[PDB]
Amino acid sequence: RXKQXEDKXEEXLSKXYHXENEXARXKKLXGER
Amino acid sequence: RXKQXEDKXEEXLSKXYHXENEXARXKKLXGER
Amino acid sequence: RXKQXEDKXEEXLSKXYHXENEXARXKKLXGER
Amino acid sequence: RXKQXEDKXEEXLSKXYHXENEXARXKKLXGER
Repeated sequence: RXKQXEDKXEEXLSKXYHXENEXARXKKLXGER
Repeated sequence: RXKQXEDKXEEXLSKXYHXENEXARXKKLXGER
Repeated sequence: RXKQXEDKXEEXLSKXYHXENEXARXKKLXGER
Repeated sequence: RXKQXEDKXEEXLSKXYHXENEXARXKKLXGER
C-alpha cells in the first residue's frame, strides 16, 4: 500500500538516524587521534 | 589523519541527515495516498 | 583497533549492499506504478 | 510519478554504490595498521 510507503520509508528515517548515530560515534572515536 | 576520521565520519552525519530528509519526503509523497 | 577499522568499515560496505538491495526492491515495487 | 519511485529509489542504488565504495576505501585505509 502507498501506508506501508509511509511505514517503510519511517523505517528509511530510523535506520538512516541510526547512519547519523554511528557515523557521530566515527566522529567521536576518530576526536580520540 | 585521524581530523580527516572526523571530517569524513561529519560527511556520515550529513549524508545519513539527507537519508532522513529523502526517506521524510517517502513519507510525505507515499501521505499524498 | 585500526582491524576492528577494517571490520566496522566491512559492516559500512555490507549494510550500505543491503541500501542497494532494498532501495532495487523501491525500484521493483514503484515498476509494478 | 510512481517513475519519479523508479528514478529516485535508482538514485538508492547509486548513493547506497558510493556506501560501498567509501566504506571499501574505510577498510583499505584502516589495512594500512
